Amino acid sequence: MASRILLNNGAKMPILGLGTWKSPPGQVTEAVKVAIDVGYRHIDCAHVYQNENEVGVAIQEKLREQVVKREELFIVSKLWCTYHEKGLVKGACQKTLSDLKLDYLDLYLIHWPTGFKPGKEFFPLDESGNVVPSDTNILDTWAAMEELVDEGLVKAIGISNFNHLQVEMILNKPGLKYKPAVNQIECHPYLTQEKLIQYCQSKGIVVTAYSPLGSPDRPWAKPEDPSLLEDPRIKAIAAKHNKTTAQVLIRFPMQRNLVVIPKSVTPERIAENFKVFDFELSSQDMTTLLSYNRNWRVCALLSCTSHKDYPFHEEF
Ligand SMILES: NC(=O)c1ccc[n+]([C@@H]2O[C@H](COP(=O)([O-])OP(=O)(O)OC[C@H]3O[C@@H](n4cnc5c(N)ncnc54)[C@H](OP(=O)(O)O)[C@@H]3O)[C@@H](O)[C@H]2O)c1
Ligand SMILES: O=C(O)COc1cc(Cl)ccc1C(=O)NCc1ccc(I)cc1
Repeated sequence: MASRILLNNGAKMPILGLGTWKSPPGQVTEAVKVAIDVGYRHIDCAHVYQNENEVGVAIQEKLREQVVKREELFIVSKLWCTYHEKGLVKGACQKTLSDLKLDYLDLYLIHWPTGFKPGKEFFPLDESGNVVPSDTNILDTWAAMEELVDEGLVKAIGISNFNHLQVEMILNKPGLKYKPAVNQIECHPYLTQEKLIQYCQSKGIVVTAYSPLGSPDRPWAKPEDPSLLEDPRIKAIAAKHNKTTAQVLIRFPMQRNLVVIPKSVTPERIAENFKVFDFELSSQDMTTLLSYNRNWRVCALLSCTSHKDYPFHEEF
């Protein structure tokens, strides 16, 4: 299987990338350096992760060392919810570029479909704990994203955590100039996303699977939640293939024509997670993994559920 997938902007995107949410700032520079040394060419970033400066130090050092050329890297970041306004989008993108020490992003995503009140706080709340919305809509935010392409700041634009109706809304936007290249969504054997993936793929939108290992380090994990990495059924498939459970969990979305972005700051795991291009899951393995769906989400947040554009009320 090829290492890159063709996007609807004509560029190629590496199907395996390194995730950086929760990567501590004192560890992420080495994580990214190691990743690039062992073959990663795609890094998934976001302003809200609060570590773009440190990710950027690694990228810049590897470019300066001539380990890789800029054209060989595929750097992704995301517009946070408090920057959905027309007059804030460019500055948000530019802050990310400055922190990452780049002159362009390969892909810039609307991080969530919901706009929040601008200000210092990433999750502005009212006194009862509800997020404070902005009156921005996804269509006007999309137009602002299109301007970034036309100004040379980003090569591609896309969306993240958009449900099927929201993807459709973008595709049906009056005067749409650029289709979204990517929809980045949670996807793993407990949340298999067959409906949304089929819709996006049918429209030429590439899907990126986040939390492919079930995000065991998510800060709201409870001791009782289901655990992909410990699931004996998945362990059995891994054992049959002489691979680790994580390697199976990474190969799974690859064979569905998805991009996948496992996170690690452990050098041995960063390397392990990349060694997924030399084995194949059978069709029966794939269907078996799909069968584990339980509609379980890592990524959801009660405080945001009443926002008009909160994505997880719809079935898909
Ligand atoms: N667009 C969005 O809204 C959104 C939401 C969530 C995530 N994402 C992106 O997707 C990335 C991945 O998702 P995620 O960070 O939620 O979780 P994940 O990649 O599913 O899991 C990361 C966890 O798995 C551990 N791990 C990694 N490789 C392992 C291996 N080979 N064996 C055992 N454990 C392993 C990591 O530990 P160590 O790091 O300690 O090694 C870490 O605790 C994020 O970092 C972010 O870039 C985007
Ligand atoms: O959004 C991500 O990429 C990962 O999740 C996070 C990352 C940070 Cl750095 C802070 C908070 C979250 C989080 O709470 N995510 C769940 C979440 C769900 C719906 C909405 I609208 C907003 C957030």
